Amino acid sequence: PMFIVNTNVPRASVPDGFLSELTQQLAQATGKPPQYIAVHVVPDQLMAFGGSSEPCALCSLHSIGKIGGAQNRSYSKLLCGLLAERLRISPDRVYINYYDMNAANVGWNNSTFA
Amino acid sequence: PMFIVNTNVPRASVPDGFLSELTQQLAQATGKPPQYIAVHVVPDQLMAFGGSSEPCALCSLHSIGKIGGAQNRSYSKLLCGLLAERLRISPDRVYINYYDMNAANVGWNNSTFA
Amino acid sequence: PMFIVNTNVPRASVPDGFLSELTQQLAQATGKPPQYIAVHVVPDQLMAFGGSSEPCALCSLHSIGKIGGAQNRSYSKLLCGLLAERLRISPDRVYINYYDMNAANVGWNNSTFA
Ligand SMILES: Oc1ccc(-n2cc(-c3ccc4ccccc4n3)nn2)cc1
Repeated sequence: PMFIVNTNVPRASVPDGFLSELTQQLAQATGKPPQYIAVHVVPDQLMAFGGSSEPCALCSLHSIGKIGGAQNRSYSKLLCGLLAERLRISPDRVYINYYDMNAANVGWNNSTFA
Repeated sequence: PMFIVNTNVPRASVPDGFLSELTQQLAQATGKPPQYIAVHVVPDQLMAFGGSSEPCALCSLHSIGKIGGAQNRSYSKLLCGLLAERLRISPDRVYINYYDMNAANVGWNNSTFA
Repeated sequence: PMFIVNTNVPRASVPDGFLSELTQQLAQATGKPPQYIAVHVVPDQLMAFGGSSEPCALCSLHSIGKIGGAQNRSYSKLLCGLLAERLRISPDRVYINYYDMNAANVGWNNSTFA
């Protein structure tokens, strides 16, 4: 799986240990082993949410399965949670895009997962 | 909705109020309220369009509904217009990807839209 | 077509010509004239793959058609090769998402491809 965060929060306010935490928490929630999880944090970004430049987050989670209504509800509770706890962003200023990828449309190790 | 502009144009060339104007303009066009539109500009990027590194842009608009043939056509006139006027980028060096999101696949405020 | 790669490899590890080379190789592979190919490389990124900060990369390829099982396998082999040969990234630390875009959902030059 693949989680990307884009946030107007400056790099300094991102803790050490944050990528490891995202990695272990997403592994636990998706059931995918940590070895297959990728995280990408993008601080210091030039973004607004609803006209205002208070702290915010634009994110995405791509996964081959383990995507759907109840799972996405759960994932968003877990992620908004970490973004609030660790980056002090308020959940109503977070948007997450969820992608259920087909194995044929994901490339890895010179080939695809199909 | 979620709007991102990646561009090779440098930061100093992005006018102040560009985010505001995008927020306000995407609101009118989509019919979505300004307060839920989130915008994101990424300037000073290493990119090429057509082999060339003359000014160019790659955008994306994610949205639950309001994504369709005529709407997208309307949005592209609107967003190219703005990119040309304010960033001095030629429209024929702009790609916009439109994504119509299912509500269950968009997280916000500890849950999803579904 | 549109190729984006984000990597925690430094700006200086990216050799000159890389964008041009991607543009050309993607023109051949996609069967599209380079006039329509856009590439975008994002070095220095804060990211992790399998919870490790060794070199890695997260890419995507967006195209109106030209996306499918046998083709994606061929893209991956081509693109993982360029990312190994030019950025010293191990192919088992590259993920590439492929997206088959509908003409109507891609904007360019004040309009859509529809
Ligand atoms: O990445 C995404 C995808 C979709 C959206 N999205 C938000 C909304 C939304 C939010 C609030 C609204 C309030 C009134 C009417 C429509 C509204 N639509 N629609 N699409 C946001 C981020």
